Amino acid sequence: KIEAVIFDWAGTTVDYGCFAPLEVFMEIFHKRGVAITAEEARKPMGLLKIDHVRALTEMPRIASEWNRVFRQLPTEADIQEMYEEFEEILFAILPRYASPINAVKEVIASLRERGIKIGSTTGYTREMMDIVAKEAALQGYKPDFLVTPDDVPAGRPYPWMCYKNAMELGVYPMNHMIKVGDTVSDMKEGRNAGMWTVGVILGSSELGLTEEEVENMDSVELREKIEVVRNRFVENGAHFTIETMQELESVMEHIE
Amino acid sequence: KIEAVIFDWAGTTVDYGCFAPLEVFMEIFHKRGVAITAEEARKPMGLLKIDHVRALTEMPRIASEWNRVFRQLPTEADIQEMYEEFEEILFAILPRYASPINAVKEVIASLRERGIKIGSTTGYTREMMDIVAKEAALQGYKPDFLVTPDDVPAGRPYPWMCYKNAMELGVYPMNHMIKVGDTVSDMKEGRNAGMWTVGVILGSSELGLTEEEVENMDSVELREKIEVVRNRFVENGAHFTIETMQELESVMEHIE
Ligand SMILES: [Mg+2]
Ligand SMILES: [Mg+2]
Repeated sequence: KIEAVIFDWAGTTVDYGCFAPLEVFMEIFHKRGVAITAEEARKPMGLLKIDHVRALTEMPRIASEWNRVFRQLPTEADIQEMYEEFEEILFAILPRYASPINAVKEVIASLRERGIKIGSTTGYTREMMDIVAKEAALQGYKPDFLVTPDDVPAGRPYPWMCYKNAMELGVYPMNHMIKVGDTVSDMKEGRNAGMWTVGVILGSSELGLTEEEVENMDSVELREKIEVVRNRFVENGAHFTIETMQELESVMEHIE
Repeated sequence: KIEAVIFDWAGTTVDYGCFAPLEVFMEIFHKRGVAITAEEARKPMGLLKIDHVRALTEMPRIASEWNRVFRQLPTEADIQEMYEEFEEILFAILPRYASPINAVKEVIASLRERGIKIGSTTGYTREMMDIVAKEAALQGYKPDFLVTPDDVPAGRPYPWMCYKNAMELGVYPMNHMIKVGDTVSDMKEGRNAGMWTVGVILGSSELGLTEEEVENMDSVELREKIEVVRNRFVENGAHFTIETMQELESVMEHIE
């Protein structure tokens, strides 16, 4: 079994902690006087950027807090406007948060050795990826194929992007594919796609941590946190959790 | 739970017995003083209309009468000339075979009442499906979505055409979908698609009869004749087999 692996981008292979979009989601909302936590603004991470914005205006607190200031819930105009602001800020600093996360490369290197194809589903737009891919390639990492919510009719909770990878790589049986990701969104996407869903933790968005505070964080603590991210993935569709790409192969191994 | 049903065209919903092509081939060869029969025409089943002429070209008996005529043996030219003097003849007589099979119209309505999105895949090229379809619609039959080998890379044996219906009808698990067909290769497409596969028999193709050797074929013979088709099916990978489109809902029911 297993003829192909499909990787999330920002959080699984590139951008540790998935930080590019973070402050921005918070920024646009703060200019309106709403203010949300780095937590909420990271719940629906995985979705098509605009959907991600739309989801933020829909959470009760946010959606309520909003009403308390404008005396009415958020309009398309608003969100549509908020996205336009997001679109240019994120677009400007997007080049930085783009270097591959410490580990992957060797793993892909290994995976391609046993003749395994590498696909790639993502939350960024086509216009965005153009960027993230060039530099990500320049730093070594060029999956065999890339899909975006533009290529298909719908965002990410749907398998749609995955199908296009399978169609492109040329692997028939949906259950001959591993889906590695770092968010709740991916879990579903993998399960809905009918694939083996693996979910990395350290570097993920879930855990949501950099380094000078993971590699410089108190044992228990961190272990206690990994343990919180691990459950979320499992209790959200996920057949296996991992603490990093090094442990991936072994999972494939066990899928026998 | 069964959410969608991908129906095949010729043999399943239109052209009872699938005779559209059978006549064209017998026709193109007739011209070139090379008489071929209904079985030794049917015999090289499925394949790409082009590579079919190719097959028929290698039928010992055909390659022998051919050489008796032109004193050579078919060439890359002849094949082309043939697959070309094929399409035009098809386009010209194809509407006579886009008449919905007695049964199917009345059944689609019933799935429709249950909220089951209707899809379909095929072998006929877009150039042809457009014709066949247009007539079919004009006669009360029109699936929610259509797909031709052209809509995707590789042809039929692969799951690509189902992955695209699913994507368009909007149904998640491939296994919340039933694929109904009238051929061996039709079963493969479903299994590979990873969806419950069903085979319809009296609509021929694998059977090869018409209403005058079915509607009037002797009992002990028709049956002895049916069982063989039912077996070829079960062998090539179908989960179920129904003598008619009617049972289809009893099966969807059994599957639940
Ligand atoms: Mg991520
Ligand atoms: Mg057929």
